[PDB]
Amino acid sequence: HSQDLENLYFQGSMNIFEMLRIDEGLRLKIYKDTEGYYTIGIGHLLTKSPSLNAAKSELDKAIGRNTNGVITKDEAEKLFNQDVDAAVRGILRNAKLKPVYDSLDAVRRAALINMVFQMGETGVAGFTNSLRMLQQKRWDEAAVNLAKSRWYNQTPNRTKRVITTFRTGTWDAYKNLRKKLEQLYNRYKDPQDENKIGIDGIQQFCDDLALDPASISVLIIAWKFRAATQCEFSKQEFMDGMTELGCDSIEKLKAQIPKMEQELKEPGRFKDFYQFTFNFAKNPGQKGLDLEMAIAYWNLVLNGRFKFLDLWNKFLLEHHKRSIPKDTWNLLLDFSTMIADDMSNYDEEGAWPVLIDDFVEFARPQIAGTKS
Ligand SMILES: CCN1C(=O)[C@@H](NC(=O)c2cccc(C(F)(F)F)c2)[C@@H](c2ccc(F)cc2)c2c(CN)nn(-c3ccccc3)c21
Repeated sequence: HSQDLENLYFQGSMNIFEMLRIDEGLRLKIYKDTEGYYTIGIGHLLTKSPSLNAAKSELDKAIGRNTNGVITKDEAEKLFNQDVDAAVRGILRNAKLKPVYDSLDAVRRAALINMVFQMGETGVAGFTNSLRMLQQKRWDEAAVNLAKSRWYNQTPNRTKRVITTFRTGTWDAYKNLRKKLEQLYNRYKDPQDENKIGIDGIQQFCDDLALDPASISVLIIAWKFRAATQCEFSKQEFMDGMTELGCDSIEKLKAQIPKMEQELKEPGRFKDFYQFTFNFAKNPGQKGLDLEMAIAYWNLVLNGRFKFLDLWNKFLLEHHKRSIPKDTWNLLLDFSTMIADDMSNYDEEGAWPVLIDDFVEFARPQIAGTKS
């Protein structure tokens, strides 16, 4: 087959795919990008359609099988290599980029392609002076001039690595990044399971970040790392998270925490965070969330946001053991958003969970007492 990766085995193991895996990140399941569009792999836009089935249909045509929205790393590289070919065709019909591209060695060509993926042909073509320095093999001067640009300020860690690639003509920046992340992961990994960071590693991680291990900030970090379950932190989660956050050090991650917290000021983002917490807290072997665990996480994430949280606690602590389903968890936030200060606007026909119907009835003695 034309796209077989065996046809690339004559190349080095380091390549443009592995470069953008480090600089942009790799997703093996369909997700929505910043614009809300279905994407997979390394930034491969599937469709602008709002239908996930439409996105899966396009993915099946491109991959050649019924993937149901999930692909392998090798499949993502085949998809990416097609995108690279198209990007190179565009570079070669661009009067401003073809001369420099033709002049560059293979490693520096990858660096230019990297730039084109990030900012497009028109963006890269604007670097007139730096492109001329590259075409004249004035590597150090090109590196200095590129560092003065807004590009550098937008994505400093990625831009530093691309500049180093232009400066040296080697993969050193990417070898060094990989080793930095591996050595940082090794500080936290479970000595009995190399594939995850265990309870002790998470504690050390929190200590290195100067965080109280019971603070909401830890859960916010888990959310940004898309962690699947509490008390575990997989190697893929750690690497994907550090990549997406643009951090190759604890110091850089520490500086990112306030930006994660600020993202929650948007109700849409807090909703995403709140709903994430359910799947994160639930035992993977269970379908629902144990009531005691639900209470613990509700108190963490809703304190100061849900005006009836204290009454909710009293209500639940008198109830029998139950498993909280995802729909009940999600609708509690909707209830908190709409409910009047005295619950006078509750709509009993609104198809709320029975748990919330019962709660409104239970809060009646308290509500009347405060009014008297
Ligand atoms: C802070 C709340 N919280 C978590 O966030 C849990 N995070 C995680 O497991 C977790 C998983 C993957 C990656 C990451 C990260 F590193 F990327 F962030 C974190 C968990 C915890 C365990 C160890 C800690 F060192 C601190 C916190 C935990 C436990 C374990 N019993 N209870 N608990 C809790 C729940 C409600 C109220 C009070 C405490 C929590």
